[PDB]
Amino acid sequence: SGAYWMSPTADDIRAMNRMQRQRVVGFTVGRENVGSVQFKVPVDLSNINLDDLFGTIVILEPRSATVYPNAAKKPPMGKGLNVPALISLEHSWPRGGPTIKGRRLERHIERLKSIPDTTFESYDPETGVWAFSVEHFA
Repeated sequence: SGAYWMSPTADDIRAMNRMQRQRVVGFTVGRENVGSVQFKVPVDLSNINLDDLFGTIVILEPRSATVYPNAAKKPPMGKGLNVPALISLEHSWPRGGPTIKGRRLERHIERLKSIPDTTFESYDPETGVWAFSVEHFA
């Protein structure tokens, strides 16, 4: 477990004017002890309920980032939060855990690169964080 957060904060976004809230740049939803989703393009938050986002629209649990869990209420690609994003997930160690090193650790990284429907960004062997991009959440 861990606290969810967003950046810009919900209060920052509420203080934006009408043109600004339709194109929020750098929008990031994170959760302590899990990781983060950084949206890569400006997002229109004018019709999203910022008080019912965490755990409802964006769900972060260890090794699991989900955006729009209800298939009947998921906008098309390019609308809302269904847009390109950079996802960074803690706890992405080799199957044998944080102590795996050497040749197996090299192959682990190569297998992370091949995970379908992701574009590998990085793997940090010290922290166990795997980062990758997605084009959308469809």
